Parts: sequence; C-alpha cells; structure tokens
Amino acid sequence: VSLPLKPREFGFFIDGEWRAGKDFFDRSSPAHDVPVTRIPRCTREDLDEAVAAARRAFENGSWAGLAAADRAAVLLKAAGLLRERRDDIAYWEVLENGKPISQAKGEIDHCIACFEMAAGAARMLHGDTFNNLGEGLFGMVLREPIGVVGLITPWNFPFMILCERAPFILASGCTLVVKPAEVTSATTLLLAEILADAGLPKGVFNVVTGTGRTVGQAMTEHQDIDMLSFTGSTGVGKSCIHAAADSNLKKLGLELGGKNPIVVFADSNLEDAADAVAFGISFNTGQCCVSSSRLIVERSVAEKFERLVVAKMEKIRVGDPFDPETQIGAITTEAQNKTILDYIAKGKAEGAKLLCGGGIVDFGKGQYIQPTLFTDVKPSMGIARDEIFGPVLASFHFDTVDEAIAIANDTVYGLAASVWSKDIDKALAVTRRVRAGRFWVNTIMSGGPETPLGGFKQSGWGREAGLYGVEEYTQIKSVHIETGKRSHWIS
Amino acid sequence: TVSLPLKPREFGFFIDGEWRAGKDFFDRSSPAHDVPVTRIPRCTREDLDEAVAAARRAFENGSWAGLAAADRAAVLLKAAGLLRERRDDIAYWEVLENGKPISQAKGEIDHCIACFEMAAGAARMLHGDTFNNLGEGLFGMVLREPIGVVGLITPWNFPFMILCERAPFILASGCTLVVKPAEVTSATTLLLAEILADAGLPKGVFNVVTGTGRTVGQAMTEHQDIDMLSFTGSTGVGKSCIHAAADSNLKKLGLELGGKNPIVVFADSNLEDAADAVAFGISFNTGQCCVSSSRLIVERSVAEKFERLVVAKMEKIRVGDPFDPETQIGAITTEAQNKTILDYIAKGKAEGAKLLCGGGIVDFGKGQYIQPTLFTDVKPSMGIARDEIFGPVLASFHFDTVDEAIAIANDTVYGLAASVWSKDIDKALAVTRRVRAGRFWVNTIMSGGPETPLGGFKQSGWGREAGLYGVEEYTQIKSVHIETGKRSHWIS
Amino acid sequence: VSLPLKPREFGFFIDGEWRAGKDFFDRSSPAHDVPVTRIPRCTREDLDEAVAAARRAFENGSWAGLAAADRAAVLLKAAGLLRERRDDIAYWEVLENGKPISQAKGEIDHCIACFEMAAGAARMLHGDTFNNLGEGLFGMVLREPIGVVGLITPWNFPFMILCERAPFILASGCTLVVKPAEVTSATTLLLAEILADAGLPKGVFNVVTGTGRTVGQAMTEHQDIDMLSFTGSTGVGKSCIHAAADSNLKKLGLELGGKNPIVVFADSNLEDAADAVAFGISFNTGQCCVSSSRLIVERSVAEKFERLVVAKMEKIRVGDPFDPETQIGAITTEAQNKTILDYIAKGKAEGAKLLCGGGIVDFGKGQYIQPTLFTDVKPSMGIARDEIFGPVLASFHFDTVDEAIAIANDTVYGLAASVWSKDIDKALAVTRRVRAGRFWVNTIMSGGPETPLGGFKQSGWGREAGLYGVEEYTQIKSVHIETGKRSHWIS
Amino acid sequence: SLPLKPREFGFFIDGEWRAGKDFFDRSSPAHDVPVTRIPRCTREDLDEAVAAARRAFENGSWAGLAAADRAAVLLKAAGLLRERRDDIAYWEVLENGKPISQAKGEIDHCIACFEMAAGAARMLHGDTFNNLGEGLFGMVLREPIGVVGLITPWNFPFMILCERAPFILASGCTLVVKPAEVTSATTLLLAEILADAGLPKGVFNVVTGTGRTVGQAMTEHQDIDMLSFTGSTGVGKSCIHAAADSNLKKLGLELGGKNPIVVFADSNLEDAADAVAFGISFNTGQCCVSSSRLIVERSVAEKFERLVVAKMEKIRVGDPFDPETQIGAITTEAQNKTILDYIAKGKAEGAKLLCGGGIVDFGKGQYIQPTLFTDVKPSMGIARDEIFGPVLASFHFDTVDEAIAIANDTVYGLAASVWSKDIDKALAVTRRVRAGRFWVNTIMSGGPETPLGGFKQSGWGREAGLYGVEEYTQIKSVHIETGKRSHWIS
Ligand SMILES: NC(=O)C1=CN([C@@H]2O[C@H](COP(=O)(O)OP(=O)(O)OC[C@H]3O[C@@H](n4cnc5c(N)ncnc54)[C@H](OP(=O)(O)O)[C@@H]3O)[C@@H](O)[C@H]2O)C=CC1
Repeated sequence: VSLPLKPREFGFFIDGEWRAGKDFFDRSSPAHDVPVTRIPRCTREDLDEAVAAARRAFENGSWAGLAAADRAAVLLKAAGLLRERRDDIAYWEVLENGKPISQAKGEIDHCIACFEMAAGAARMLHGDTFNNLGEGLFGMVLREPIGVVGLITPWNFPFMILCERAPFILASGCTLVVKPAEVTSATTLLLAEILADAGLPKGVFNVVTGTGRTVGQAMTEHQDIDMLSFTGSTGVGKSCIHAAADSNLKKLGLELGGKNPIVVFADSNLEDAADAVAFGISFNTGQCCVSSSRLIVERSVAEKFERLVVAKMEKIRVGDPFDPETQIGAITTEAQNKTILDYIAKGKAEGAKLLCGGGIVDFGKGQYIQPTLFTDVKPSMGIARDEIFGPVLASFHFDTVDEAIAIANDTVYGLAASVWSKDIDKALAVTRRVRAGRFWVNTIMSGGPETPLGGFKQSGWGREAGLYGVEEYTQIKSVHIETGKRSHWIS
Repeated sequence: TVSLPLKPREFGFFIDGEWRAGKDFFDRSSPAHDVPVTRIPRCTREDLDEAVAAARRAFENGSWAGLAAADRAAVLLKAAGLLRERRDDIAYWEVLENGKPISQAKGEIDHCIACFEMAAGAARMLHGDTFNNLGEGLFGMVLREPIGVVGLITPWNFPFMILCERAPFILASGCTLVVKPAEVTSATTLLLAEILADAGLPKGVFNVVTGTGRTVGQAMTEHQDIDMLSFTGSTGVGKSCIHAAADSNLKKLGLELGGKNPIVVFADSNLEDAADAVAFGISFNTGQCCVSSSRLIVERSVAEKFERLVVAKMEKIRVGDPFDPETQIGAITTEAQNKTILDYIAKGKAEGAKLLCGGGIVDFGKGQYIQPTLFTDVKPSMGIARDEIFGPVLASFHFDTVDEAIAIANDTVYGLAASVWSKDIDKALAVTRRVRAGRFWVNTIMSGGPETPLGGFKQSGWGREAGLYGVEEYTQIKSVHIETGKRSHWIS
Repeated sequence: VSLPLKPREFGFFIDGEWRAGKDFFDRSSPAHDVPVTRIPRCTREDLDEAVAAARRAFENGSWAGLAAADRAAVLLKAAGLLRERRDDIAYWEVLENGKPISQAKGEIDHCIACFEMAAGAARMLHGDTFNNLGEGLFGMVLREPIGVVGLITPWNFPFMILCERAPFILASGCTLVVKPAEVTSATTLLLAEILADAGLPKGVFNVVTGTGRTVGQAMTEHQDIDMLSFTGSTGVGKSCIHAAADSNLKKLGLELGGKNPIVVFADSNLEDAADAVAFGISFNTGQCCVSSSRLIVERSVAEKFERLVVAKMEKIRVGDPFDPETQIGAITTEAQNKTILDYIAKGKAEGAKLLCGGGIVDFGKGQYIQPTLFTDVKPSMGIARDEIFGPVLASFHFDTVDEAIAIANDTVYGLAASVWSKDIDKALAVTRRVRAGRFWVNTIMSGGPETPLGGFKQSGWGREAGLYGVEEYTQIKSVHIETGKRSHWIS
Repeated sequence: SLPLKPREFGFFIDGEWRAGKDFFDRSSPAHDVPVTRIPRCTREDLDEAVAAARRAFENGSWAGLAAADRAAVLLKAAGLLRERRDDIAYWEVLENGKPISQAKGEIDHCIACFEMAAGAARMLHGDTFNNLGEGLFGMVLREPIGVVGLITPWNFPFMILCERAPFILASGCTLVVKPAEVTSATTLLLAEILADAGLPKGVFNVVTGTGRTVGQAMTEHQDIDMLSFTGSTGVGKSCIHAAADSNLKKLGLELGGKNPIVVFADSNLEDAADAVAFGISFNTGQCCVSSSRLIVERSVAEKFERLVVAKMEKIRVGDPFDPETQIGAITTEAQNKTILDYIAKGKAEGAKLLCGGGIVDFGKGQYIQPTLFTDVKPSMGIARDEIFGPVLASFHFDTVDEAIAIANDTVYGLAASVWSKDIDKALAVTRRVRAGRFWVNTIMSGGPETPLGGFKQSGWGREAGLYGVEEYTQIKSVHIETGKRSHWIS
C-alpha cells in the first residue's frame, strides 16, 4: 500500500453543507511520521450553528417525523455503503490512528453490523400499554427521541466507537452534533459522506472538528443540546458532568474506561486463556477502555500461567500497520506514549518484576511499545490502580474464589471483566459477583451490537448498542386517559 | 374531633437495624396549628458514614441481595399489610408535620400500599435477556443486579408518599438504602423504618439518618461509598447533586425535580369537568406540588369564561383545619415557601399580570395559609410564567390554533407533567405526542397507579420511578458472552 | 402491457435445486382468459423429499447454527433483490391472481418492509434471565427455532401473505416447506429463486406445488413437521387441527378469516369514512379476510351515509388489472365467483334491499363483480353471518355505543374491525370491547410489519409479523442452575 | 389420626354451594377407608357454571376491575392459603396418598404462584408504536380471552390447580374447573378460600364429576374460550379434536413425558445419584416431569448405577401421615396395575433389574418400590412409554452427541436434567436437547417466575411467569390515523 502523495484536505459538515475551515490541524501517521490529513479547527460559532441545524432538523419533523421504515432505509443504505467502502475507511483509520489494517477491517465489519442492528431497532422501539387499569382508566408509556444529541468520540477506536453510538442515536429520530478526536477526525467525516450518500436529511448529522477545550466544552455546556454521548477518560467525563449541571441538565451517556480484571482458574484451558489475556492487553496496542490490564490467577498455576502469557506476548507481530501479518500497531499520540513509558518506569521503581517487555520497539519512524507483564504487584502500586492505556499487564495471585472476586472488585472502575474456568459454578460466581458491565466467560472482546455495553462504578453512565442503546436517547412519556365522566373534587 | 399530642413526640434515627436516641434535636411545630408536635434527631456525617456501612455489609453479606425475590417480596407484602393496619397513625403524623388535609393524607397512604405491592410483584419479574441466536459457538446473556447502597433524599411536600414511590422499588432489586427525609417532615419516614423492621427487613437494609441537607444531605451526595442517589426536590439542589456526584465517585442520580406544567383546555372539552380538574391541579397540596398545573393554556373562544369558572372552583375550595375531613387544602409547610409564594404573587402584580382571584394570605390567626390565585394577561417572559412558585398560583395563556397551544406548552426549561383537555381524538393525540413532558393526563389529572413510570424531560430531571422501569433504574445491566468449544488462537 | 405468448413452465424447489414436473396444472389469467403458467403437480414423495431436506438443513447448522448476523444478511439481500425485481413479481402476481398492478406494486413494498423487519428480529430475538432467584439458584429462559415449519398460503394475497410469514419463520432459524395455492404458485417459486440468489442455504426453503388433497393434507399430517402456518378458510383450518392431533401434535399458526365490522359514528369525518368503507369492501374485490363486510352506521346519519358509500362504489374503476388506473380486478377462481353471485342472489331472496352493484361487470373476457351494498339486513340473513369473499357490503343501523359493539361482536369470528369517530371516548370504547385482533381507528388496513396480526375466537390461533410473530415459531425452554453442593434427599 | 365418616362436599357455581344428587365415594389410596363424597355433576350443571363464568366476565365484575383489585383478592387468597396450609395438606394426602412433608412443600409453591400472579395482574402490558410517522400511531393491547376451562390431573391436584388458576384469573379471565374425580377436595377448598378472599361470584366455578360427562362437555363447550388441560397426550389429543369440532377454543396443553437425566463423570456423581433417586421417586414417579431415563457416561455407569441403587434402597416408604415418610401410595388401582404391568413387561424384554420390581405390602394401600432397570435397548416398552411409576431405565454413552441423541429419542419434550461441572457440556445438552423444562446440576427446582411447558408431543403453550398469564390474553393491534385521509376514490 502507498502513503498519500500530499495530505488529504477535509471540510467540516453542518446543516447538509461541507465548509472549508479557516484554520487547519495537520495530522501525521504515528506509524510513518508523514503528513496524511488536514482537518479544519472549528469555532464556537461553527458549533452553535451545528446545534442550530440539528435542532431545526429535529423540530421540522424531517427525521423524527418520518416512519421508522424511512430511518431504517437510510441506516440499511449506510450499512451497505459502509461495506462498499470498507477498504477506504480502513485505509484512513490506520493512517490517523496507527492500528493494523487487519484489525481496522475487522472493526468495519462490526460497524456494518451496528448499522443493521440500529435499522432493526428503529422499527422495534416501543413502550407499553396498560389495558388492565379498569373500565375508566387507560394507561400507556410512549418512547420518543430526546432531541439534539452531541457525540464526543476518542482516538482509540475513532470509527468503531462512532458506529457504536451514532446509528442507535439516529434510529429513534434524534439529531447529532459529533466532535471526533482532532488526531482521528477523517473516518468520522467519511461517515458524514456515507450518511449524506445514503439519504440522511440535512442537519440530522453534523461534524464540528477541533479541540475539546473550544468545541468539546462548548458542547458540554451548550444550552440547547439535550443529551451527550462522551466516550473517553473518567477525568473528562467528570468535566462533562460539571458542565451538564452548570448548563441545562442535559442527559449524559458516559463510557469512561477502567482497570479491567481477567480471572484465570487452574481448571481452565490454560493455553486458550493465555492467548485471550495476551489479545486482551495487546489489542489496539493496549489503547483500550475494555483491555484486561489486571490478571487475577489461581496460585496453583500463577507462575506457570504468567510465563505462558509471556510466550504469547513475545510472539505478537509488531510492524507496519499496513502489513496484513502485523498484529499490533503504533501508539496514537506522543502524550499517551510518554504516559505509558512513565508508568512502566514507576512500576519498576515501585518494586515490581518485569517478566517481559518494558521498552519501545525501534522502527526509525513512529512510536511503538512492547507488550509488558509485571508480577509481585501490591494493590498500593500505581500500575495496580491507574488506567495506563498501554499494553502493560499486572498479575495478582488468589487462593479462593472469594479472594479473586475481591481483587477484581478492588477498583473505582467497572467497565469489563473476564473469567477463565471449565467449572460452571466458578464461572457463574465470578460472572455474578464481579461488578463490571461487560463480561466474557472463556472468550475475549466477543459480542455484536445485539447486546448492550457500559460500566459499573466510575466506568460511566447508561448503556450503548442493542435495543437498550437506541432507548437511552429516547424519553419515557406516561399517558393516562380517563373515559366517561369524572367525579368533581369541588362541591 | 382529633387532638394534637400533649407533648412533642421525640423520635430516634435508624442505623444497622438498631434505633438510635439522638444527641442534638430539631424541634418541629405544626405548620397549621403553630403547636409543638415533634422532636427529630439532628444527625452527624459520622452517623451517616455508619449508616452507609450498615448498608454495604447488608448488600455484601447477601442478607437481602442473596435472598430470593420471594423473600424480598414477602417483606414488602408484609410491609403493605402493616401500612393497611397503621393507615390512621401515618395519616396523623404526616398531617402534623406537613399541613395536608387528613382526607388527602389517607388517600396518599392507599397509593403507598399499591406502590409496595407493585415492588413485591416487580421483585419476582425483574429479568434480563438471553441471546441463543448468536451462533453454535457463542452464547449471549444480559443480567440485571442491584447497584448496591442507594442514598435517598425526599422533600417535605409528599414526605411519606414520595418515600413509598422510591424506597420499595429500590428495595425490590436487593439494594440497601440510606434515607434523608426533609427535617420539617421526618416522622412518617421513621414510622416506615418501624413498619419495615416489624415486617422482617434484615438489619442494615434500611437506614434513616435525619438532619439538614447542608450537613447530612451533602455528605450523602459526595459520599465515596454510595452507588446511586435518588433525589426529589428542586432543580437547583438537583444541580448540586450532579456536581457532588462528579467530585465524589461518579454515582448514578435519580433526579425528580421541579416543573412548570401546562394544562391545555380546548373549546370542544367538558368545560365544567376541565375547570374542576384545573382548580384541583393547582390547589391540591396547596399547589406545593412538582406536578401541579401552574400554566393554563385555553382556546380563545372559551378562555375568559373558563378562567372565571376556574376562579369559581378555586374560591369554593374549603380552607381550614387539616383534621376537619371537610378541609380540601392545608397549610404551607415552610415559612420559606410562604415568603417565596407571597414574593412571586408580588412580582406577578408588579410585572403587569392581572389578578383574577387570591393574591394574599388566608387569616386563621394560627398557621400559614394561602388563597388559591389566578393571574391572566400573562406574557411568556414574566417570572410567574417561567419560575416554579410551588404554591397555588395559576398563570393563564390564550391560544387560537393547536400548534400555538403546543408552542406555549413547550415554552419552558422544564418538562415533568402536562395535561390536555379535549374530546377530539386528533387534538388529544397531537398534544400528547408533541408536548415534551414525562407524565401526561388526557381528560384527567394526577390519576394512574404505580403500574407506570414517572419522571421528567429537560430540567425536571433524570431517570424514571415506579413500574418495572422504577425497579430497573437501581439495577446495573451486565452483558455476558460465553464461548463453548476450543478457541481459534489469535497468536500462532 | 404484453400477455405471455405461451404459458411459463416452472419446476418445484427442493434442497436448493429446481426439479422438473412430471404432471402439470395449467393456469389461465382470471381476467384475460389466456393461458399464463404450467406448475408442477407434486406427490407425497416430493413433499417427503422437501421435509427431509428442511430437516437436514435445521440439524446441520447451515442456517440455525448460523449467527443471527448471517440470517439477517440473507434476509436483507433478499429484500434488496425483491425491490430490484419488483415489476417482474407484480407482472406474474397479476397474471395468476387478477390483482390490479397498482395494488400489486404496493403489496410488494409491504413485502420488502416485512423482509427488513424479520432481518432486524433475527438479531433481536431474545429470552429472559432471572438473576433474582437467590445466590444458590440462577434462572434463564431460552428461545430456539421449533424446526421444520410447513407453510400453506391462499390465492387472495399469494406473495404478500407469503412474505408476511416466510421471512419471520426463517429469522429464528426455522426451515420451510411451502405449498402455495395451485391457481397462484408462480410468485412463491420466484421467491425461491430470490432467496437462493441472496445466499439462503439449500434445504432452508423448499416449495412443493400441488393440491391440498395431495400435498397440503400430506403436510398437515406429516410426522416430521414441527409447526404449520395455514392461511385460508375456518373449514380447512379445522381440518389442519384434526390432522395435528392425529399426527405429531405440531403447533398451528391459523389465520382463518372473518366477517369484519366497520363502525361509522355520526360525529366522524363521514366523507373520509365513506371512502374507507368503499376501500375496505372493494380492495382486492372483497377477497380479503380483513374485509369490512359489515357496515354498522349510527341511525341519525345511516341514510345520508349509505348514499355517500354508494357514490364512492360507482366511482370505483373496474377493468383490465394492467391498466394502472383500475382499482379493483378479477375474481381469482370460478368457484369463488359462483359463491359471490349465489350470496347476492340469496341476499335479494331473503328481503335485503340492494342499493348498488349486485351483478357482474361484463368485459366479454375475465370474471368481474360490482362493488355491491345491501341495506335492511337482519343479523339472521346469510349475507349477514357467512364469509362471502366478494365486494358485498351489509349495512346495519345502531342507536347506542352498546348496540354498535353488540352488532360488531355478533359473529363467530374476530379478525379485523374499524371504528370512525372524532370522539376519543367512543373510539376507545369500541376498540377495547369489540373482540377483533386487528383494529383500525379513523383508518383501514394501515400498519407495516412492526405489529403482530391474528384473530380472536374462530379467526384462528397465534400471531404473525412483528417480533411477536418471529417468536411464535420458537420454543421456550426454562433452565435452572444450582451452584455449589446440594442438600441430599437421602441421608 | 383416622377419618370417622366420609366428608360429603358440594360443587361451586355462581358463588353458591350446590348439593350433589349422585356422588363418587373416594377411599384413601394409602388407608382403604372411605374419606370423601364428591358430587358427580351433570352436563347441565356444566352449562350452568359456564353461564355463570360468562356472566361474570361480561358484566365487568372481574375483567372490568383495576388490576389493583384483582391483585388484592389474589394476595388475600395467598394469605388464607398460608393460614389454612395444614387443612389443605391433610385432605391432599387423604385423597392422593402423598407424604404430608411433600404436600406442605407444595402449598408453599402454591402461595408463591398466587403472589406472582397478583404481581402479574398489575404488570400485564402490551406495546406502543410511536415510531410509525406524524400521521400514524400504533398500539398492541392484551385483554383477558374470557371464560376458561381448567382440567387438573390427580398426581398434583392442588399444586397444578394453583399453577394455572391464579395466572388465568390475573388477566381478567373467569374459570370453570373440573378437578380429577379421585382428588376434587383441595380444589373445592380453594373455591372456599377465593370466596372468603372476596373473589366475585361466577369468576371461579368447580363442576366435579367424570372426564366422560363433564370434562368432555367442557372440551366441546360452544362458549368456553380456552381450555387448560394437564395430563396425558391422548386426552390432550381428544381435547384438540373436541376444540376443532366445536368453536376453535385455544388450548394450553401440559401433557406427559419420558424425561432423560444425563449424568457425566465431570459431575458430583454423589449429588447426582441423590437427584436421580429423587427425580424418579418424587410422588412415586407419578410426575409428568419425573427423570424416567437415566443417561450415564459408560466409564462411570456401573459405579453410578450402584450408587443410585443404594440411594433408592434407602428411600423411606410408609404411612404418608408419618412426616418421616418420603414416598406415598399410588393414587389409582388403574395406574398401580399399569406400573406392575410395565415392571413385568420390562423383566420379560431382557432388561436386568438392579433393585425394586414389586409392591410394598405395607398392611394396606398401594405402595410400589423404587425400581431400576439397566441393559435397556431403546426398542423396549419401558424405554419408550410413560410409566408414571417409580421405574427408572439406565442407558450408557461414550460421547456428548451420543448422550443428546438418546435424550432426544422420544416423541416428547417436557423435562430434562444434566449433571456435569463442565460448563461446555451443561451448555451443549441444555441448548441441543428438545425439552421445555431444564435443570442443570439440580432437579424439580424453579418457582412461578419462570414459564413451564413442553416441546414436541408434551403439549402446547406455556404456563406460569408473566408469559404464562399472557397465554390466556388475546392480542389486539390498534392503528389510529390523525387528520384528513388521502381518499382512495376522487
Ligand atoms: N370459513 C371461512 O372462513 C370461509 C372462507 N372463505 C374464503 O374462501 C377462500 C377459498 O377457500 P377454499 O379454496 O375453500 O380453501 P382455503 O382457502 O381454506 O385453502 C387454502 C389452501 O389450503 C390448501 N388445502 C386444501 N385442502 C387442504 C387440506 N385438506 N389440508 C391442508 N391444506 C389444504 C389449498 O390447496 P388447494 O390449492 O388444493 O386448494 C390452498 O392452498 C379462502 O381464502 C377463505 O378465506 C370464504 C368462505 C368461508
């Protein structure tokens, strides 16, 4: 594959029209150090306008007003266009993020599935009828789109996270104002192209690109946005919350990442489990809200199992993201690169044993990190508690099932969890007693958009995808009708 | 003839199944009789750190959440049955601390019994999803589980009834509770703690920590070990709870806040039926109600006549002693709210709106009473048009077309409740669909049991209470994916 | 618009292969009297072969072990090939049935809608988990396809009823043996071609064409069919029930027709109502099971209303179905035509008062009948009680809402009913208290496949369409797991 | 304890007790002493009862009330059931022969059924479609079907009655009950309870008598809208014919089974053995859901077979009034003979008896001993046919797929059991064995929260849970258009 001759100039998208931009962020491949894109830096005026378009499009019934059939037509068309242009979107995703082309193309197939699921849930979205309240009273509960929804996506899965929110938000008849990561805006603008091509009315999907402190905060505080999906860090989630209270009490769907445990029992398929732990921390080079960063292993196989994980971690093919054979790609931002390398550092200083990795992968160009494992970890240590968002794995030992669930639940977070055992009783106890919203039993990062996803504790608020994720962006209306004459209260 | 107690009743607070005495005490006097009635314990943040501890042990020990929905349903159904037995007591204390008429107060208790039976029913029906349709290899599952320790903060306007519209739905899932009633209406909450204990609630599953919002309330909104908070009250304190949550442990919030609820009357409605419903809407609980009908929106052809029919109803309402079963509206619960409502009437006059009725106190020598009030010639900018007054003050708006009615009905930062009054299916259905309010009444007002959810759009808050939706608000959805057979390795 | 020069010779479809006929039913256009098709008359051996194909396809995992993603992918591509080939299915539907081409094309749009809905339901199909049963006991309710489903369709909506059943049945992973009506077999075989083109595995969808006395009855008694969808007459529905009892206790989806009421209040839009009444009884020339055959109008406006309906019925364009302006077309079978003319005869003979129509429309070629309205009908009269399946309207008068409901309920059936009132309390009273499974308030025959459909009383069993319809062809399994060691019953 | 004279009952129509003009004289199957006098009613008594249920449905005296009111009557009934638990246990043993310990454990599940039902009455809901356009609104209503017939068998007279009646009642339906002729008492005691709890007249009618007079009158009745029937596939088939031949009444059928219990070595073979013993011995094998086909892994089969033999040879048989008695009498001489006939045929077909095989001459009554046959071929009579006695047949297997084929080698699909600690095997069996009531490392567990019912020839529809309450509701689709309509003719 060739890298671009010249960087690709992009516009931003508002009320159906693409605009040129007056200031531009030049993004380079973090894998190649060569310019690839020019994304417009939008203003608060650019954002107020996007929100104004989204409101017009909602109120004038051009989208919420249609039969669900017509919202489903657009999402099915989009899903179809997505498949047609998969190789395009994978190409651009890799260029801005650094992920392997194989991983990228896998994610595009999941997006297609997301759109098709949303198209289905557009028609299935329902409330209740209560015909059982008596001859006088009729109850019913309606669902309706909340209105103008702002979506803020991070740079880990720019296109897949975008596609795990946008189609579910639209299916109910909501309008969208999206602000992608500045470093990964291109695949989000390509979705704009696709949705326009698939016949999405003007104003319904608007992309305002730029920084979180200009456009992001202008959205988190905006007085006319009804609800915000934000996916990212617990810190910036907490900013969104303050902004909500301080503005218009807008609803918040928060997906905020975590310190996710993977519990391994001696009576598991140790080989398969070791493969899953390696994938679970190396996948997207460990730049993952749902990565399995804490290993919780039965002591009887702890030392063995750790070294099985090393065996898998050192076999991982690191290289050019464009090589179909490459398994893990580049660290997306220099900021995240220094954080990760600084955490491994501290870990070695806090008193932990480096069993493997701990260093960069020298390619001359780009930023790469070795899959890393740490043992002899105290729950005090920084690498035991803090989300590192790199391919660094801490190991912890347990004697009894109660101990494993306690070490797994010793977090402020609660996004994902994993349990590896052949014992139905152990699998169900850990599954039912570890406070996490996304669980895998003898599997890793499976599940389509059929099912919801989200976090316990500090890993956020609400659930995305499935019929539950369509529903999050609808408002519940209770309606009581009295039939016949009413007994007057007064005299 | 009802008699007030000879000496104020000194209560305790309830932590880990044990009842506590109190060190410092708040002295409450009837809002309607101006007579000492209760002595509630002023609690501490340490008393609260301990209540949350009682509830964490109760949730972590499996004494309620490891029990079966049937053993939790048994307690709730027992609780409903103890409420039927004690209806008269709860009525008495609620009246003493609130000012409500006794008749209303007894009505509210029957809704509270319905609520507990709904919670007992939901406890068994609480369910997630199976996905047997994902392939030979993959099996999908969505669990629900109790979120854990729930902080509950109730207001003073429906002290016992709003408590019974939260506590039992929270308890059904296997959540543990820590409750703060309002300090002016703390007694009937501690009576509920009595009922739940006699009904066989395990220790620690229900704690009641009485005191102020500035001390205990805040300590709860920022508590590091409370998993969810249910707040009912004002949008302003709701924003406080949101901030508190972000600065503490990113706890979930059930917020049920204020309203400026419209009631749309069309000319083709039953004017006399609608007039009665409007006066009730705004006068019930002396307009001290988040779901009150505080904005009349009436069709020009019948607007002035209807305004005058509503004032004739308003002025026929029997005001007096809340213990007289003939009394229809009661006292204003707090001096603050009294002063706020008289200030708003004052503003209403100042800003150019015309009083048609009311606009001052009702003198009984003892108590704080306000006369039902209607303003007309109200412009949408006016304070009385926009601000929640939380008294019996109604602002009337005139409209020509259905589109205008709905424009005015939506013309608020809020969206808790709404009413539409028409016999035309097309209008009722239009206004029901296009007005952004989470609780709607077609040719009725404040009807519907706990079968259905309730809650707000916009600034009237987050989440829904009651029905199955209510039980589920305090649960966490857990996705489970199981792979059966040998896995295809990622790494050769 | 050209008629076929020679009749088009089909084969049947078994285990993904087209099979030639040995013997053939020759069908001529019910409206042109020109040969149009030659369809294979199959045997019980051909039926047995198709069932064994459908059985091997369900137990091999070629469709039912597949993921809901894969099934949805075939159903969505099918819907896509259906819109692509819309005009070709219409052409052949019209040639065999008599439908106006305009109505034909509209029925195709609904078929597409049906396919998209089933595709969405393929993924949404779910059971229930019970986490609340205690720390010892975990409960769980699974749905799974029932297995080999027999589908038997009538000639009135050959393709539309097919598409309102087949895709819903397929969505769960059930396999099909289809037997359409011999007079209208062509569009069912064109769906077999379509399904195959869209990537449906072999054995999932077989069509065995032939008579009810041979293949139909062979299906109703088949010892390896798990469930049977029959649409048609109460009489054959009852046959099917007897067969299931004498066979393998297969579940039955029965859609068996009715004498449906349309309730017209004076406070209604009488103009809109009159149009609706004309449509309800004239649409598909009254050969609809959801046909408004019983007008129940308020006495205060009955005479005025009756005249309006008559004004509507005479303005109805009857003629060659391929003229895009014809609004009603030919009677499908000479049997039904004799039944309709006999019922109009009987009607007149029993003292009923003919207001309009009441005889054939002579075009020299074809079989056509006039929109026909009787007044002065007593509930004892034959036209009042018996299903005519022609464009014949009986008018009843009422004075009270009670009398309207009492009349509307005065039948053994309960498939459809309509109410026409601007009064919310009257429309609600009639809706809640009239025993009909398919209701229309100030409309007639609205509603895509989002919602279930089916009958009360003697109009049949079970529901079709919506997520409820997909679930009708699944079996509910309850699973209880106890975790830990158990309390022995024997010490 | 000893009954001095038979207790002569009445039947219950339109809230009144009517007197029997002819009677069935039941004797305790365990004591051979006259215990009860059940009125044998006429087909005009049945028509009279259906007319009452119909009246009570149509006058909105029950269906018309708020769910809150239906729930009250049901919760009150649950109350009176707990406070009368002993009375009903007494009469339940007297007519059935079941151990008093087991009888009381049932009344506890019956109370569970009543409370669930009361919850379901309030939570019963359909759907709103607000997603169809500015002009189109869509809505799905559920309503009580109307007058339901309920026929109960004699194995669990009161528990199966309570596993149908409260769920049928919760939606707004009225009922016409015919308990089993040998076991009508506890059903008549339920009628007394529902009345005292404030259930209107006509909502719950009991017409006692024969299946040939009253039952068949019901399955054919032109004004019964639906029939729950629990029992045999053949009387189910008779009900199907009768429905077709009459008015097309819907049918909630819960029929019989040959339910396999699969035991792997990966299991707690000791916890399984106790469960297999139970599975087959509970109610002296007089269960539609009894584990009657042991499916065990060859490698541990002979060991396990023995471990179960030991468990069966230890079960305490005797006076059902002894609270230490673990299995009781055979309810009918008809069944007793069928069971011995089947043990007899089993020896004859070349199957090996490891234990049981004959009656238990406990002084009086009909008591049969827990019986285990091994070296059973699928062709054998005892392999295929439902025995409804404590007779277990043992099969051996090497593979999981092998195990699943034997379990699915039946015309039935009511119950199944899997005993394994391997999640993969438990999950495969559960997913691939066509049975509607599943138990993984447990047996006959499950409360009213979960629906129950059969695959294949074990019946139609589901009972219990919210799904079970909904089976007796009818789905109405409502589409409303708003504003002026595009006219079809100019
Ligand atoms: N009782 C009612 O509801 C009445 C119904 N009608 C309407 O008249 C129309 C014509 O009915 P009619 O032609 O008599 O029959 P049906 O429409 O009921 O038969 C429909 C289908 O069943 C097949 N079939 C025939 N015999 C059997 C059998 N023994 N077992 C299973 N399937 C069988 C037919 O095959 P084949 O092609 O060989 O016929 C056909 O494909 C129906 O659409 C019905 O709605 C009108 C009067 C009364």
